[PDB]
Amino acid sequence: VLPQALYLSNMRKAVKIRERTPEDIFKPTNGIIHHFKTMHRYTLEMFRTCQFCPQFREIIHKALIDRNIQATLESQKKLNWCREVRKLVALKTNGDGNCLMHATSQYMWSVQDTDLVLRKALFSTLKETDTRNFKFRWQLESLKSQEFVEWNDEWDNLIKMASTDTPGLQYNSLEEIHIFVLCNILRRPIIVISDKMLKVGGIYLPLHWPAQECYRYPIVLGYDSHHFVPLVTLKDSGPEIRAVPLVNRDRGRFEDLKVHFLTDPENEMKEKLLKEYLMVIEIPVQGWDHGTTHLINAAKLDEANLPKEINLVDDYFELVQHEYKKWQ
Amino acid sequence: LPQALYLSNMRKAVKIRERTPEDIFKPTNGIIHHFKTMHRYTLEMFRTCQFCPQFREIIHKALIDRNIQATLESQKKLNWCREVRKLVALKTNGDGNCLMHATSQYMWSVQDTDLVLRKALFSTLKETDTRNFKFRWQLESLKDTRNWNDEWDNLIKMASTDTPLQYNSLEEIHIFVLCNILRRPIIVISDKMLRSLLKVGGIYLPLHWPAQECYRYPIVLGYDSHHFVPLVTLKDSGPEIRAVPLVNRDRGRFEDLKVHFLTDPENEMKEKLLKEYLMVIEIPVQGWDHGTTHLINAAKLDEANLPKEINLVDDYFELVQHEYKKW
Ligand SMILES: [Cl-]
Ligand SMILES: [Cl-]
Ligand SMILES: [Cl-]
Repeated sequence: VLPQALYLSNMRKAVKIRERTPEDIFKPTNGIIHHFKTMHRYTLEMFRTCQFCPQFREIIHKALIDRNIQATLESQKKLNWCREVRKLVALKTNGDGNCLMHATSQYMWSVQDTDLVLRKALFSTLKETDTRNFKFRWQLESLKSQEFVEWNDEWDNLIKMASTDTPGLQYNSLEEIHIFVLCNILRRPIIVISDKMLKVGGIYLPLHWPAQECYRYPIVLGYDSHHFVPLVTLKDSGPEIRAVPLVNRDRGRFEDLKVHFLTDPENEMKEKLLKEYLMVIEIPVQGWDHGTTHLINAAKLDEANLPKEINLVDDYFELVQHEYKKWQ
Repeated sequence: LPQALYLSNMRKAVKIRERTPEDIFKPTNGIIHHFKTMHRYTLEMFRTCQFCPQFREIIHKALIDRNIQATLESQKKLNWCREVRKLVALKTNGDGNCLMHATSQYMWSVQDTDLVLRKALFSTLKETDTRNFKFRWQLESLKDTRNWNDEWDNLIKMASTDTPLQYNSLEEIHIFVLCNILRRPIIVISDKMLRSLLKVGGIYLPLHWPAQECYRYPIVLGYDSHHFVPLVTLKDSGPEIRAVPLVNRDRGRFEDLKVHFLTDPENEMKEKLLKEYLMVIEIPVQGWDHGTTHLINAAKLDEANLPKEINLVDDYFELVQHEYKKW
């Protein structure tokens, strides 16, 4: 009786949201990258389910939450490992090959990229524009691997992969460089939480923009088994800190998340860049010695600001509230 | 495109439903409870001739009960008048509450899935004096040994939300009480054997109110294979007019739709009574006994008035447009 999926909650409002997104894209004449004027500043949060009763939560969780990927990322200690910060939850995402965009769109707007607006914007940048600095940063990162098994064509195909052409799934899968291009279209950092953190895990900064022109709260995604999902903040979950840690525990120490595609001079000042493009806070967490506390960096996460008029989750919630009363 | 109408805006459906029980007025002097404002709303369906057949097909599988539409048209019971706007049958859940689902959709574009209408029928039957309803029903029953009290008790029991199909099926007297709860006539177009070779079909008037206190456009339902659906008017330009005939063809003559549960004096002045509660017009039709045309009575049907704010069909339409432009 609930909606089997989120979008089913108000199919009309979804269409409207989607229809607003192309119009918010500004397309510079002079080669500066096309970018969103306003909508990149939106953030969705998930509503609390604990005040409901078990058979009801199940309905909701089955309907909304990717429980397989949540359990995977949690058991490998990459997701929600830190007791001090608010819980993040994975939302179901279509796994058609366009899931990088479906998850990113959902994180901001509560809809997936089914009209291909984000997908087309990515391809657009990598074909209609020249992309010299992108290719360079990609070469630099590729050559960091201590070994090369014996690449003239590799860049051209990466551009082809971003196309909406059919490959296997409906769309070609995307890779790290596409995430970095995407964060520059959004003027917003993307942080990807995964097991290897094919190395998609880590931090993507909109370096083709001065931080002054960017939104300083990240989009947070989860990645496992070739699949992206958004990892959204669970609402009213104080007193825990609204932030995502910029390190993980690894073999008894804290290890920094990878920052992708930096030049040598940028890499030398990685901490300074992180502090410009995110809101970095230094928080205490328990040590391996129960008698020690450690300070680590974390980045503030945004508060829910997606208005009702364009929020499928609020409508989902009222559906839930109307239904719960019938169950009580 | 969504597979059913309500999947088009689940949030709005709930809003609509949440308004209904608050619109009911419960009197303390014994007068039946009834709707204050929402009984006046009427839904119209949008046209799909502006689309290509493959698309038409998807809209029609989603919205239209084509089985019942085809059955009633093939008997010349539905859409047989050349002068008049087409009516279309919408899909309705067949769970034993379909009388209420179809009535609710006709006015409000949502089904009775909170049981508001069903509960209001059972409430009137169980918790007020129903002496007049019973008397009228006895007269219709008589027009083997009968036990009136046992049978009346059973009809009240059928109205409940008790599982017996998820719910008990309802019959004529329930439609009669319902139209008095809505203060609005209900006209049922039903499947019926050819006279040459049923009883639910006909006109139910809110005779427990003066006509001046009732809405004077009817609710129109179809009935076949024990199932009710709303028959809503199709939006259109001119020149054809919005109406529903009040008689059926019967070979070379016409047969008046049954007017249910009348007392004998009322039945004597039936045409007068129909003109009080409905807007009765005369429409010329081609004759089947000799004679180019004959005038038959028909009732005017309402224009669409269900504001967008509470219209799932508008939202459905806007989805059709978006999804269409893409192809
Ligand atoms: Cl911790
Ligand atoms: Cl450890
Ligand atoms: Cl320690």
